[PDB]
Amino acid sequence: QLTPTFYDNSCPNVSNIVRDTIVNELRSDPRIAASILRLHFHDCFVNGCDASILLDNTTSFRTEKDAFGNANSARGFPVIDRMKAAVESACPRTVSCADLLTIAAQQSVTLAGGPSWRVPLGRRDSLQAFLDLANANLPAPFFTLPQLKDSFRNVGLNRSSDLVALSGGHTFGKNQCRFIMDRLYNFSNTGLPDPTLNTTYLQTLRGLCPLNGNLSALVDFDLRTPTIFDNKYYVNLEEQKGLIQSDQELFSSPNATDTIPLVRSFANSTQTFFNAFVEAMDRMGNITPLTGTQGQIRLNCRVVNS
Ligand code: HEM
Ligand SMILES: [Ca+2]
Ligand SMILES: [Ca+2]
Repeated sequence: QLTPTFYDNSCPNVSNIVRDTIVNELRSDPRIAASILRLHFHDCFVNGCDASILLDNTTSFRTEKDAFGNANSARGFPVIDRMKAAVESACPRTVSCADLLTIAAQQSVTLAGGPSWRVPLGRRDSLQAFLDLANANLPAPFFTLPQLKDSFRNVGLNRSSDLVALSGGHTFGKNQCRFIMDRLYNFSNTGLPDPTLNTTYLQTLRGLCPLNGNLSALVDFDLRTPTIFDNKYYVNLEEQKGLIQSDQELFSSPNATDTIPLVRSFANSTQTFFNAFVEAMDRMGNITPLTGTQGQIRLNCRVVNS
């Protein structure tokens, strides 16, 4: 089983080295904390948190980086390489890329103002990447609530609290216009905007994402505090200001009888949200890990050891 003290003897300063790397990177790229948290999410939803997403192409298997949910979207890979190199220097062949990414995600959340906790450790690295599985398992912004629930259950997260709390990752970070164009101009083939999108906010978003405009333009997930990890994400939902369809459905879907009270509870109390986020994060980080002698301790996160 995974344990928070896994490296307390072999690499006691691993978390500190990871933190320093992110602090430095944040000065030039304020979006990196959000990007790293997402990388961990995308790692865990595909064969578990085994650093499979970090592998590059080989002639025998395709990289998950070319999945619909990763291509021209996932980012921060060089930053992970940097901290890995620093950790390898401090503690040679000790910390797996899977664990490194998990610590990086937690430290990113904390640095952005979120809760602080010690993540379970002991994960090992995959011997292959899973592109098809990534295309099948990563949820999409246009998913209905039942589809979102299905996606989480598919990887082992049965609880609606898992879904509502982890969706809180959208309390910061960016989103491309491409993913909300339907909500703004032609939702579900009606030629009309998504009725669950606040009309005042609709105008603002249309100005940022005009029809026939730059689909790659970026917009903030949280209009209240764009880069701070807090519970404002849920306050937005209560006012019909969730950015993407999958955000707003947590509060407005006909199937939201179970998620609405969770959204409200997290919007009403930072402590309630933070506690639920840590609980859900650790549950996601516990998805089908390779442990013991399974897999390996990858030296270069981009390639399997040889
Ligand atoms: C519930 C289903 C989810 C859907 C459909 C979804 C969808 C998306 C989409 C469409 C983007 C924008 C990508 C781009 O513009 O390139 C994104 C970004 C992001 N997501 Fe989610 N997401 C989900 C769950 C999560 C979870 C569980 C986390 C983490 C706990 C997460 C963290 C993030 C972060 C932090 C960003 C910003 C990344 C950056 O700015 O680099 N997402 N997500
Ligand atoms: Ca994985
Ligand atoms: Ca925020």
